Amino acid sequence: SGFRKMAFPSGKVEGCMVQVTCGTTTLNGLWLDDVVYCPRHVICTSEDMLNPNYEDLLIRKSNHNFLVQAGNVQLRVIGHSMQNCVLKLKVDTANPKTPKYKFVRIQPGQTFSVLACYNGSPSGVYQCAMRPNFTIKGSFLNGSCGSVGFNIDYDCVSFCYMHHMELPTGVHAGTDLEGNFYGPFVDRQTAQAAGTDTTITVNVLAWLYAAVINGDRWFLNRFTTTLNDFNLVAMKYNYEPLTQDHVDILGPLSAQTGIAVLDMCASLKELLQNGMNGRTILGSALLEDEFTPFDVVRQCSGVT
Amino acid sequence: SGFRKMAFPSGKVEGCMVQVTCGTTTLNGLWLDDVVYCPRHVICTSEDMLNPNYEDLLIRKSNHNFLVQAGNVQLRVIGHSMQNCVLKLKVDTANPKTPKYKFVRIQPGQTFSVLACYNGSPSGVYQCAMRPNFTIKGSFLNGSCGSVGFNIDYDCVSFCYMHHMELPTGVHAGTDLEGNFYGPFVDRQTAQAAGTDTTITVNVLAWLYAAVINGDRWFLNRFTTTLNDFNLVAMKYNYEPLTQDHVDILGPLSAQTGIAVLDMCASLKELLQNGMNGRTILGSALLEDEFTPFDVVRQCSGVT
Ligand SMILES: *CC(=O)N1CCO[C@@H](c2ccc(F)cc2)C1
Ligand SMILES: *CC(=O)N1CCO[C@@H](c2ccc(F)cc2)C1
Repeated sequence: SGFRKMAFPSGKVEGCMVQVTCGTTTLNGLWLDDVVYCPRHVICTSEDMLNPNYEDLLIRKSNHNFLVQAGNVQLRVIGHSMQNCVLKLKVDTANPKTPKYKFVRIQPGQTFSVLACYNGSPSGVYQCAMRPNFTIKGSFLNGSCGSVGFNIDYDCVSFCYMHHMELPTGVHAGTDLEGNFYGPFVDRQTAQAAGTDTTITVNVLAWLYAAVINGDRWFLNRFTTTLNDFNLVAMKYNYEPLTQDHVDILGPLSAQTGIAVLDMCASLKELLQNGMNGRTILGSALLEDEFTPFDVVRQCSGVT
Repeated sequence: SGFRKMAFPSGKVEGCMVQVTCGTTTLNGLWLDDVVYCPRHVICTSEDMLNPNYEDLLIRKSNHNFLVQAGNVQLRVIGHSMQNCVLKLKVDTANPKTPKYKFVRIQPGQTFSVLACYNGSPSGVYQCAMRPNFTIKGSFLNGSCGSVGFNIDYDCVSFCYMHHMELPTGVHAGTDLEGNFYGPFVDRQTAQAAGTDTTITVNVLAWLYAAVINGDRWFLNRFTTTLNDFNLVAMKYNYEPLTQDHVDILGPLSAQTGIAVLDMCASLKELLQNGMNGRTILGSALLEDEFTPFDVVRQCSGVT
């Protein structure tokens, strides 16, 4: 028992982290097979960052301008291309610790682990969600760019995120591993504002299930509701709308607890309308939305 | 910027996790050099757990009754001893992935990362504190016993915890890696109650510093206080007393923010007396106490 904000074990991703240096700029890359993936702004002076033309800036760069270091050994770059906002550096050595992997583009509400790195060395691991405004609320200092987000399915690392940017509000933006930004963000030192940071309703419901499963039951009410009635209250509280797809996904938690999804919805509705009254659920004073239904099931069943 | 509950990268500890089976009981062990460390109750039937005499139960066990599996390869046990509540199984093979390590017994308030494992396989990593009642609030199902807590100083894993027990309240108890329980707990299926779970005051202060550093400043008040005046309010709120040793340790955060420690104490005092009024600090509605001053400095400076 107990329920913790839990990241994947990071070992498989630690074995992929390299330092990439172009001129004076150093950040992290992800070495998978004979390719190193890094943010393309590695080629930029922070003067360049104000209005970079990456294609033009790239003409000035050769294979040998990209310095790739894995531990304290340099990799030979024999190839470089730009894919969207990432650089793929072909190296002459396949990463011997390459895990089985996929590149996946996740949806808002999806959670993943970040291995925060500096000079290609891991400093820490935490669990995140893609916000409904396609930002993440990370922990990232200068040099953290190239750090990646991932899920693990048994032995397969699904890489879903690469860190690129801190917005003026101190929330984070980045790309999938094909270099396409989540949201409308661009790799340019220009004021860019996030949209409404809504609560991930399906993730709150999952976590209310995790709470019941772990003995925290004080908030279970005697009410039910409908998706439409629930959604009127959701909209009012900047909660994301709940779909039959969200209800479907919560079914297994519904089964294990004997609490119908719409009953748990009615409990959430009262928690929105009444607040916590100084109480806590799983040692939180606010409703947590960075556990997916899959996360709750995984942690509640001990998947490895 | 941003501030996350952050675990150490787990890779160095993943490379140490084995499955230990004695009779029908399977849990996790920690393989360091040619020794596997596991909870001694691995020898117990849950019938044995009601009033075990471990010395007597151990007489009945030989080297070959302890089945140690690392990945899908069996290690040969050539030796076994009991040290307090752990078994040390001598194996004929040094763990080739043994990191540099220390065994350390941590103080209440000290944080560490848990790699939660099942059948010697890692399922997840989270950050904990030793509570002032020498419990931890973990996430641990059946088979999680032998999972370890650790800190990393650059390349040196300090192992501080091994999971042994869930108390009837669903909080956790375990040993240092010399097999001595944190607190008054024993490895027996007998009702054992935790003492008062106090807030780790020095850790709250650290986290208020982390908040200011990351732009959350609304709670900074115009007051200061004294350790004695602060401690009268602390005692009243089941906060641990604050010592000049806690103040000393906060000095670097004091320096970086220009907020005297006793001024931050007075801000905390008002937050206790006034509550949050529905506001949040670093996306929490309650005062976080599982970041040490060292943790805040580490994450705020990007140590690897
Ligand atoms: C994340 C990171 O390491 N850095 C340092 C180099 O680039 C910085 C940057 C990114 C985007 C941008 F628009 C300006 C600066 C962030
Ligand atoms: C933690 C774990 O895996 N287990 C399974 C086997 O032993 C269980 C146990 C420990 C202590 C106790 F007093 C009773 C049962 C916990």
